[PDB]
Amino acid sequence: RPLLGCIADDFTGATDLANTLVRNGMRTVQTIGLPDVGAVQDIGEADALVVALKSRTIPAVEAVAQSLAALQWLRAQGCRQFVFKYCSTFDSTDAGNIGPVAEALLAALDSDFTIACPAFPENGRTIFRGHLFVGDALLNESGMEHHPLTPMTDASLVRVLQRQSKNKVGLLRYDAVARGAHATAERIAALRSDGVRMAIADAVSDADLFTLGEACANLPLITGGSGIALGLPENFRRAGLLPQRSVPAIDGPGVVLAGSASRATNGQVARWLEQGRPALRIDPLALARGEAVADAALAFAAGHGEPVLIYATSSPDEVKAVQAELGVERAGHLVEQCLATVAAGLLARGTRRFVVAGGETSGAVVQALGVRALRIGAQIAPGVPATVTLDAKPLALALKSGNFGGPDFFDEALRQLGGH
Ligand SMILES: Nc1ncnc2c1ncn2[C@@H]1O[C@H](COP(=O)(O)OP(=O)(O)O)[C@@H](O)[C@H]1O
Repeated sequence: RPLLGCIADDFTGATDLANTLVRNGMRTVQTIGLPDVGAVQDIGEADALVVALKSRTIPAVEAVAQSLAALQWLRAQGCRQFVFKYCSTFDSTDAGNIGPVAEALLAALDSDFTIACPAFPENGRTIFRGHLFVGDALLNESGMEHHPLTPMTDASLVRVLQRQSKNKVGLLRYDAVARGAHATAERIAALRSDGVRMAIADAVSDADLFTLGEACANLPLITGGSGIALGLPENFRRAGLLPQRSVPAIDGPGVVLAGSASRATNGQVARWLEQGRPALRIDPLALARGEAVADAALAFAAGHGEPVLIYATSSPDEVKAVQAELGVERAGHLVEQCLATVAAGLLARGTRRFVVAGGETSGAVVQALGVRALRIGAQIAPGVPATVTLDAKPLALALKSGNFGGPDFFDEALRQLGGH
């Protein structure tokens, strides 16, 4: 039976986590929400299950409800330990949802403690004295202070998490972690005795992540980004529970759908345009006026024999202007809906390869495509695997978290997903 059950707050994050688990020796299946029985095939044969939710920015009560339903489903499949997966940049607001979901999951597991560790050195995220760094910049000087939905203006994760948590948030500091697994486990026992119910965990290296994983072998719930999962397969191997343990190219029409406003995604769009590749920009203000923007994007894609880029990707100043006119949630949802409609339309027209930039964007698109589950293929860039659906004629998807990938990612992804 499956050993590890994971709940991810966005669809790109689900693939990121599953990639890390597969690469470290756990057969993993990603489900899009909860599958009907037995709509997903060789699922009781997985070592790990990753449930993808679109719950990062919905109301906290709904995020909790969806997360509790996923937890029960995972328990019923036989899972022994659980991971709550959120963004390595801690994407949230004072209203949630990292705090409300983690605390709800702890209560439902009857556990009095977990860690919260979004560190991801491979993608430049480290944590020191509870403060999150992106490269050598604090979170709030990294570009995340300009995220369209969850601007992060405070790098102190203890303070940030405490604001969205009812119970005591503490710190598992780098100097304990540096001393190895036994010392870390001892410090966790001390934090619990101190009344800490959730601790931000420092991690300045992949070595620290493996130390944390081993120290937390005995916790029902672990929370963080994909990095905190690095060492979990080794725990099960050591315990004698898991033995020591691809995907085909899919040819056909492709498309790139970009709803992230990140610097990385801006750079990826600019590169596409630099190379003279066909692209159409989505104006949120046209969507709000009810102009036929999705139809135009479909027509644009249909007239091209090569993949096109449909993008709303814009500068922070441009996003701010749109939001002042329409509202943050309304603008964000119009764009998501548009890209999702374009994806559904393209699916009907035979498109088989989809590269999607943005977490929420991927949630919208993949739900509109009707995907029930994904098989995890090879890593394209840190945090971003190629994936395929389980249909007789599969779809190939690359769901790129907004901050991930190099400048050339769109082309790299299209090529790894398959041929023309
Ligand atoms: N030009 C724009 N104006 C307003 N909102 C936008 C614009 N472009 C993108 N957005 C919205 O910003 C949000 C980006 O979130 P997401 O897709 O999760 O990206 P990321 O992975 O970078 O966090 C989406 O709701 C998207 O629709």
